[PDB]
Amino acid sequence: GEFCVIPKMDGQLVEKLGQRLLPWMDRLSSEQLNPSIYVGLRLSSMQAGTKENLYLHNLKLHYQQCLGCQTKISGGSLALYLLALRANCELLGSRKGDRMVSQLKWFLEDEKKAIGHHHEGHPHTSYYQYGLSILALCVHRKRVHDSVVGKLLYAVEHDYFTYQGHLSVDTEAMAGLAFTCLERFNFNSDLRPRITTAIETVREKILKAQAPEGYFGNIYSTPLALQMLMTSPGVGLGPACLKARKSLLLSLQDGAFQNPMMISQLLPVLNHKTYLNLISPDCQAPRVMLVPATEDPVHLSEVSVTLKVSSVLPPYERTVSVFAGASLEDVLNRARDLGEFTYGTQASLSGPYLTSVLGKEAGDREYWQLLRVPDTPLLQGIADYKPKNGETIELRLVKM
Ligand code: B12
Ligand SMILES: [Cl-]
Ligand SMILES: [Cl-]
Ligand SMILES: [Cl-]
Ligand SMILES: [Cl-]
Ligand code: NA
Repeated sequence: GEFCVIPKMDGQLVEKLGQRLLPWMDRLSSEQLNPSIYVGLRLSSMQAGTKENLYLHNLKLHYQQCLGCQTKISGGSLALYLLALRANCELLGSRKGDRMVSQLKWFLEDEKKAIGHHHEGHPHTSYYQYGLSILALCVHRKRVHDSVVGKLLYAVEHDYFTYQGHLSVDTEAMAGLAFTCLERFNFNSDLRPRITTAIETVREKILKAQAPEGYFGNIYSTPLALQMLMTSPGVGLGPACLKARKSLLLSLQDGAFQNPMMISQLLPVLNHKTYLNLISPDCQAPRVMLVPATEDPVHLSEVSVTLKVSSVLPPYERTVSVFAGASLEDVLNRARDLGEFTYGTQASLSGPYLTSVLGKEAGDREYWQLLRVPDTPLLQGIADYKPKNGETIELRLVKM
């Protein structure tokens, strides 16, 4: 009863999850490649055959060219690439110095300097990318200076991620995964007392974030939370993870996990694997070939949705009709079709990220928050959220 397991998952719901990723395997441009998709598939019970090798080949070309390149690569994006390499049993820099290892180490040094000596500053990216980058170096058997690790320990020790925009456990779980890797290598040994305590702290916070329905924080934090719990057994994990199983099953029946990044975080845990398996991974794992799904019928049913923006002058409010199952992005496009509404996005590994509305671009340390009136942050982005009839969705420019 001490191991976190997810037994008896519906086989078809899982198959459909993998089928949703399969067509993304053909989206090979620098503008759409996502190393997390490759990782998630390799750690899953499913495979895409030779499409995987072509995906990895294109990942290598993209991340090597952007050391030609069109968009700059964040530290955490490089870290996910390092995870993809481990998923193919490849190791960087075991015999010579490696540019990518150095680039990622310097990203962390830059973020450490941004945080500052009194933890009075903030990362230029996020503590999520900070922890992800420590983890990715660690699975390649690369250590970082104690001073880098100390900043993440301090944030866990002082409940730092609560202030930040998101209030769930994704960042804490990622930090725990990083710490778990450090512990297994006995890296940063002077910090070992802090590291081992922080692992317990993170596990305890995850368990306390469990809702009666069974998810940890929210349904989309639940994959990384489950990874952290799956790294090691403990009292109560069996029952806690069985509750999470029920939450995941119901969410899948309700249409959750259509987003590729989210699918890629869920697939490993459904196969009882985590990013810690990338220290010593099976590259001969048993995995069933995916086949394309058949398209669902077209619909003429409609939903009425009100779009509201109070962060601009004059404010904006318009009720539009879109087809049922249309996305929030479709609602924005309909509003733009009908009048002077405008919006802008930028690409991310999670899909389109909203960056400007009605001519107002988010500044540094600002973002456009998506809310269901009154004041309930959405759990999905514009391309994936499917508004319900009679809802009002607000776009609000907030401070990070
Ligand atoms: C950091 C972060 C943020 C930061 C990003 C800014 C920063 N300083 O980096 C802030 C707080 C601003 C943020 C905002 C949002 N986020 Co957020 N975020 C994360 C987090 C913790 C890590 C992402 C990351 O760095 N990944 C690694 C890097 C390498 O990947 P990347 O794609 O290059 O990272 C970028 C994108 O993640 C993007 N971004 C962040 N969140 C989201 C969400 C969506 C749907 C999209 C398209 C983009 C996006 O910002 C990152 C930096 O540029 C994840 C947790 C997770 N489990 O993945 C949640 C997560 C991705 N976010 C989520 C959500 C829902 C949102 C919001 C829609 C919340 C809201 N209601 O407004 C908004 C985005 C709205 C918009 N403007 O498009 C969900 C998405 C779930 C899903 N079904 O896809 C996650 C999984 C958290 C959760 N468990 O609920 N987020
Ligand atoms: Cl089973
Ligand atoms: Cl309309
Ligand atoms: Cl209008
Ligand atoms: Cl705009
Ligand atoms: Na218009």
